[PDB]
Amino acid sequence: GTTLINSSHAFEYGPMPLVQIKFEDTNTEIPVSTDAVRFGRSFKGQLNTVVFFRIIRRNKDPKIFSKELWLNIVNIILTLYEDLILSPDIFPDLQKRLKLSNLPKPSPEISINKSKESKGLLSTFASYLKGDEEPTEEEIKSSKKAMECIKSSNIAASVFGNESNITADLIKTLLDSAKTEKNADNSRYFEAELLFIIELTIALFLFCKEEKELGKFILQKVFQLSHTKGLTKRTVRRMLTYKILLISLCADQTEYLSKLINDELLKKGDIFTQKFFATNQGKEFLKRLFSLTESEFYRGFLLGNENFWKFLRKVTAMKEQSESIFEYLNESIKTDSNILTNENFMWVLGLLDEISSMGAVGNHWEIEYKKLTESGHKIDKENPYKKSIELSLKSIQLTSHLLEDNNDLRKNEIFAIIQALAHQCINPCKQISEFAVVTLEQTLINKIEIPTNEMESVEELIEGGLLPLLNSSETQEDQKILISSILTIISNVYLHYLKLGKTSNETFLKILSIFNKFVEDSDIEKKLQQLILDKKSIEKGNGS
Repeated sequence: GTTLINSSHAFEYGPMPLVQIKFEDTNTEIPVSTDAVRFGRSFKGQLNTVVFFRIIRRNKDPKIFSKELWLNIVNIILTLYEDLILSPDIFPDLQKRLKLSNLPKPSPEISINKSKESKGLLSTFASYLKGDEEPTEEEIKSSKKAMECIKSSNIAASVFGNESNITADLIKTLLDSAKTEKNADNSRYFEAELLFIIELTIALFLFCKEEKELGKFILQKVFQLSHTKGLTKRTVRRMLTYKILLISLCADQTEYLSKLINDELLKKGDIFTQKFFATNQGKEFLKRLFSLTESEFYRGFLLGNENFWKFLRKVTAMKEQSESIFEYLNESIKTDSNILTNENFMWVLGLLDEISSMGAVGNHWEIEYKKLTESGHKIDKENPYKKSIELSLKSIQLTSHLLEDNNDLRKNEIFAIIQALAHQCINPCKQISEFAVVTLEQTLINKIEIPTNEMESVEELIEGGLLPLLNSSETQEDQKILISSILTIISNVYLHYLKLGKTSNETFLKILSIFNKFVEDSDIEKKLQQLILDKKSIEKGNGS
């Protein structure tokens, strides 16, 4: 009897299509629809609605409800939604907890703006103007009364703001009432209603988290509704945020997360574009994913996936997000230090190398830097990529520290760390290169154990470190600085580890062989003679 929900049961079939008038006096919008006008001309319907929602509000029994009653409540709520009466923003707290903002309002049909609020009668006739059908001001009066009656009712608090009506039946019927077809009749509120239903059902699930089966069902429904076609981009974005939230709330849904990562994040494209991950919302999405890296259940899968790390490499190439990725990585390494599993090393080291390779923009600034310094002039705003340069330095420091706190390496990761430090040592940036050589020297002299069963021969250390780098010196003029740094590090490491006694003169023999490989140009030869004098000095010193 609420004259809003009905069933399929004059000479013109015209159902009076929906039109909206927004006026100009203040900011007040009035929808005019067939359901709206029928509600405006039915006092009995107004009484029925107010009493029905009062009864729903007071009813302190979840079990005494029926399935048909739940369906009727949902249908009334949805009908008020589609008539532009019920405010779509039902749960502002959930939107603020995430970083979404003001669910897409169900758009009206063909709309007419009424600048003047007054009566009609003999006016605006025989002088062009007009033309639209438009409400006859009685429909306008009725629609105003309809909005007033609905606001006098407290639908939002009556149904959801009860804390006892929110049981599995409500979420189930809300999901089952969703629409999966874009009919021409309901084209104006398809995506909006999808988002509204998803958000409201997720909020109601938040109110009752200790229902595992309901969680699985709601996740399945959300995924099925998301994989549909003909959805605008913003709908896909919001549903992505909702999907990651639901995955976080549940306990063991590894397959769904795999589907999310692979299908949505890696393959979509042109949707998860550059700007999407910098909109205050992509940051929330990424923070949710990284927090999901720390959980009782979603740990082992998120470690050994290689598609998670492929996506991490994709998002760490983005200029703005690099600092956030580095902060997450650094916190994970410092706090528990268990993110580095037995097989995770190459991926995380790749992420570190990517965040340390900002020497591109470093030398981009350095171009004009050297252009103005080679002249007798002055530059004040220095290192426009100062954030990027400091990030690269912190990444190299993170690698240096990463060579520690494990103590059970396989020497493959040792070679990898040394190679990564060298590869950054090739970098154009002067500060980056200097930090790389300094930290590589420090790590080599006081961070790798010499007489360990893992690696008990410094020859292999040198030959998996500097030797592989110098074997690829085919960069023409760029080889001179790289070789000078390589040999300088070699000499320093050789001296430092000789000063601590030790044995295996094959170390000396191999270093001599490397020097012979670079014996040309005689500058390396004089360096060899100098370190030979240093060798004699160390001989005397260790003797006495």
